[PDB]
Amino acid sequence: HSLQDPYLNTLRKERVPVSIYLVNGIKLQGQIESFDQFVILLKNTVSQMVYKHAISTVVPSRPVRL
Amino acid sequence: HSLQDPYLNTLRKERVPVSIYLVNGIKLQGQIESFDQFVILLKNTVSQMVYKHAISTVVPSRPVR
Amino acid sequence: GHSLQDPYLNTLRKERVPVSIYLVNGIKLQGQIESFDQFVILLKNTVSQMVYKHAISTVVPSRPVRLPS
Amino acid sequence: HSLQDPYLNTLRKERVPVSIYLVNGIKLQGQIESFDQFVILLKNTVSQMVYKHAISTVVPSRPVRL
Amino acid sequence: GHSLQDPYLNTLRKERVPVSIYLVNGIKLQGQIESFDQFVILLKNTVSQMVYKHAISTVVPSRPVR
Amino acid sequence: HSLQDPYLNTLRKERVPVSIYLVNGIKLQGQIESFDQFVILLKNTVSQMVYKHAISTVVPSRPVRLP
Ligand SMILES: Nc1ccn([C@@H]2O[C@H](COP(=O)(O)OP(=O)(O)OP(=O)(O)O)[C@@H](O)[C@H]2O)c(=O)n1
Ligand SMILES: Nc1ccn([C@@H]2O[C@H](COP(=O)(O)OP(=O)(O)OP(=O)(O)O)[C@@H](O)[C@H]2O)c(=O)n1
Ligand SMILES: Nc1ccn([C@@H]2O[C@H](COP(=O)(O)OP(=O)(O)OP(=O)(O)O)[C@@H](O)[C@H]2O)c(=O)n1
Ligand SMILES: Nc1ccn([C@@H]2O[C@H](COP(=O)(O)OP(=O)(O)OP(=O)(O)O)[C@@H](O)[C@H]2O)c(=O)n1
Ligand SMILES: Nc1ccn([C@@H]2O[C@H](COP(=O)(O)OP(=O)(O)OP(=O)(O)O)[C@@H](O)[C@H]2O)c(=O)n1
Ligand SMILES: Nc1ccn([C@@H]2O[C@H](COP(=O)(O)OP(=O)(O)OP(=O)(O)O)[C@@H](O)[C@H]2O)c(=O)n1
Ligand SMILES: Nc1ccn([C@@H]2O[C@H](COP(=O)(O)OP(=O)(O)O)[C@@H](O)[C@H]2O)c(=O)n1
Ligand SMILES: Nc1ccn([C@@H]2O[C@H](COP(=O)(O)O)[C@@H](O)[C@H]2O)c(=O)n1
Ligand SMILES: Nc1ccn([C@@H]2O[C@H](COP(=O)(O)O)[C@@H](O)[C@H]2O)c(=O)n1
Ligand SMILES: Nc1ccn([C@@H]2O[C@H](COP(=O)(O)O)[C@@H](O)[C@H]2O)c(=O)n1
Ligand SMILES: Nc1ccn([C@@H]2O[C@H](COP(=O)(O)O)[C@@H](O)[C@H]2O)c(=O)n1
Ligand SMILES: [Cl-]
Ligand SMILES: [Cl-]
Ligand SMILES: [Mg+2]
Ligand SMILES: [Mg+2]
Ligand SMILES: [Mg+2]
Ligand SMILES: [Mg+2]
Ligand SMILES: [Mg+2]
Ligand SMILES: [Mg+2]
Ligand SMILES: [Mg+2]
Ligand SMILES: [Mg+2]
Ligand code: NA
Ligand code: NA
Ligand code: NA
Repeated sequence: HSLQDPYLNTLRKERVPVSIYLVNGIKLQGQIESFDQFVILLKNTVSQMVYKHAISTVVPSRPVRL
Repeated sequence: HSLQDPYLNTLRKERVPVSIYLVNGIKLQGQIESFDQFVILLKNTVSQMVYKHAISTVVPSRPVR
Repeated sequence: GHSLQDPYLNTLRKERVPVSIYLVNGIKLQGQIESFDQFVILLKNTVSQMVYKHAISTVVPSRPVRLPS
Repeated sequence: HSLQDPYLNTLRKERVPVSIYLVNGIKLQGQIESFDQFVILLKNTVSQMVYKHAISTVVPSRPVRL
Repeated sequence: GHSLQDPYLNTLRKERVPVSIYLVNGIKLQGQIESFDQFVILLKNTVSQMVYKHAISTVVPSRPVR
Repeated sequence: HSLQDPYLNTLRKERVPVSIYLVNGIKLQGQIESFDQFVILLKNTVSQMVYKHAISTVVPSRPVRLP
């Protein structure tokens, strides 16, 4: 988790808009509200729970630093 | 489970209708009756048992805390 | 595991409740649960078969059944 | 594996013709030559090692008893 | 693991048997197995490629092996 | 981890251009900036975090030294 956790935490704390892409090709958009080992809480209209096992890639709207 | 459990449990307790989206694009709907480490029981006619490994997202029909 | 899944499958097993088992690729199987363990479900009817749980999305009983408490 | 292991072992010992369906819908056919925790070695003109993670169902050509 | 997979892959590696590796999405990769660990297989050719076992359905040797 | 980690570390230190194929057939291109047990940070027009569980293959643009 030495990369994933600080990365997700940075996006969370700075409230960076992100896109989360799913394995079926669906694009979800919002901000990382929180996360644990297995899931990410993505906010916009409501805060939906996204299982990491379904995610292919997380792409921030702007570059960020760790 | 610091987040998954309390979130699912809040949805369960408040009886909030949800959409559960499967990794193949299928959409399920109902209320969460119960859950464990590996499954979610989704009610609305007969209950159905949904394997977490097949779920992409759980989306509440209204915001919760 | 787990605390909900096993008694639910065992209830379908013991009561011979006919079920639909949907696979991750959209295939629907139908029969009765004859047996199961941690990783597989043995499904019987027209033909008997072993189903890996990793390929299953949902199990839907033909009628309501008692849920685990 | 209380059920999986004796079931695969019986198909093996009794040379039962089986059909193996993969998660992508491909059907493989033959007989179980051997297996371990993660893979099945399938035979019949073409020997191949199949990863259990890609298998949806194993369907024998006649019922087995355990 | 394990008791079948490892000697099977190791035999293919030592004997430099050309193999076909089918991915879960139906793509076929070809080459010779250069190396492997618990999670990946390195498939040697022009450039080698690192293949994640979780993406593999079957390994199919070009010739019967033992 | 004996093969995977030094292989990615080589790609990373040497900044080798790579293609990353996802299990759904999508091809990503760039360079490996960093990685851990579960994710790879892929640098292109902007960095993106890719879960290893969604990756099928990693193919360098030129031959590299193997572990
Ligand atoms: N996490 C998600 C969200 C949506 N979708 C796909 O996108 C479609 C539509 O999603 P959405 O934009 O949320 O509109 P819906 O009102 O859910 O459309 P419908 O319920 O009629 O399917 C769904 O059927 C589903 O196939 C998906 O696969 N995964
Ligand atoms: N401590 C952990 C555990 C897992 N994960 C992420 O969550 C995914 C695993 O989620 P899970 O739902 O538990 O896995 P499965 O869907 O069962 O995948 P598999 O069958 O390959 O085990 C991993 O790929 C990893 O990306 C993580 O970030 N940190
Ligand atoms: N958990 C589920 C539910 C259904 N489906 C897919 O959605 C299709 C139709 O949904 P549904 O009406 O719930 O099932 P069926 O009774 O088979 O549909 P129909 O009677 O319209 O053929 C099914 O064929 C199945 O491929 C799925 O993949 N996973
Ligand atoms: N566990 C299963 C069972 C079936 N199917 C798909 O369902 C299709 C047709 O089902 P069925 O007729 O039962 O199997 P077939 O192989 O088509 O039998 P046959 O061609 O001899 O009629 C198969 O091609 C297979 O891809 C699947 O993907 N997973
Ligand atoms: N384990 C397997 C076996 C086959 N297939 C798919 O089935 C297709 C056709 O099967 P096959 O006749 O074996 O095609 P080839 O791979 O081209 O076989 P060959 O060139 O040796 O004739 C393959 O291309 C592949 O997409 C697959 O997805 N996974
Ligand atoms: N490990 C791989 C390699 C290929 N593909 C699929 O196969 C398609 C094309 O095959 P190929 O021609 O070999 O890939 P290209 O992207 O066109 O690269 P190149 O032609 O230079 O090999 C890709 O779009 C990709 O969807 C895949 O999913 N997994
Ligand atoms: N004790 C267990 C272990 C796994 N399982 C189920 O089996 C799935 C994992 O099976 P598997 O080991 O075949 O997974 P893959 O990594 O092969 O996809 C989990 O997602 C659970 O649904 C279970 O129900 N109880
Ligand atoms: N601690 C856990 C264990 C499993 N799970 C769910 O159950 C599934 C178990 O699959 P594995 O056996 O491969 O771990 C995961 O894919 C995940 O959806 C979870 O969400 N939290
Ligand atoms: N202890 C175990 C773990 C996995 N398995 C099998 O191996 C596959 C699981 O692969 P995962 O390694 O990715 O855990 C499944 O087909 C499962 O039935 C097993 O048969 N015994
Ligand atoms: N010890 C291990 C662990 C995993 N594996 C293979 O790797 C798969 C899981 O890899 P992932 O961690 O990438 O999901 C298993 O299903 C199995 O095919 C193995 O062959 N030996
Ligand atoms: N030791 C480890 C642990 C995880 N992994 C990667 O992280 C992913 C974790 O998902 P799973 O737990 O579902 O296997 C694996 O699919 C694999 O690609 C790895 O490559 N080596
Ligand atoms: Cl019910
Ligand atoms: Cl191909
Ligand atoms: Mg599950
Ligand atoms: Mg699993
Ligand atoms: Mg897991
Ligand atoms: Mg696994
Ligand atoms: Mg796996
Ligand atoms: Mg694994
Ligand atoms: Mg690593
Ligand atoms: Mg995986
Ligand atoms: Na598992
Ligand atoms: Na009942
Ligand atoms: Na798929």
